[PDB]
Amino acid sequence: MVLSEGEWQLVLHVWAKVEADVAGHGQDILIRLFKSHPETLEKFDRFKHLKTEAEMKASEDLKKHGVTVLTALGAILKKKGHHEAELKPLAQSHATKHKIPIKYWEFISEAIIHVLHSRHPGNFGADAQGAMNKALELFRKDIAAKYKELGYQG
Ligand code: HEM
Repeated sequence: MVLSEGEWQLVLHVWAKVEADVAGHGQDILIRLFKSHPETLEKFDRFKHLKTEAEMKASEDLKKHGVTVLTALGAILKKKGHHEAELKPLAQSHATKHKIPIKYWEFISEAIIHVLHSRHPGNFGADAQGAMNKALELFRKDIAAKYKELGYQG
């Protein structure tokens, strides 16, 4: 797939607001993911023990990881489709070190959109949301193709 420049512009406009508070958004997103789909929490040996939202909010380690997650994602979105090199080490660790099924990538995609919609309704209308969804689909399908090449696909 190919996004048009207009769709990229809606994606990076919203993303510019996210970057005003990278730590805050990464924590909201990860927490939303773990509440909505608790099974994903089990893949993180580091966070496995957190039992409540309050424990998650309080974890400095979790907020650090969220900053790490959104920074890697930001650098990919800013490539506007040209993200081959950024993608490979990411797919390799998640496929063969962390053992992450493809399905969980959709789950975090869902969380991202929920959070942007709650925090940026003015900059996250129907059109901007369709653009963000297209960008994350594009991303997921490229991750899925790399999984396959790496011998995982699952
Ligand atoms: C937008 C999607 C995501 C991005 C950009 C992302 C990025 C990263 C980065 C940059 C790291 C650290 C270096 C590495 O191991 O490659 C990491 C580690 C990790 N990721 Fe992801 N991640 C994403 C989605 C996921 C998903 C869907 C899961 C699990 C449901 C996941 C599980 C993990 C685990 C288990 C670690 C290691 C945590 C630790 O340090 O103990 N990631 N992620």
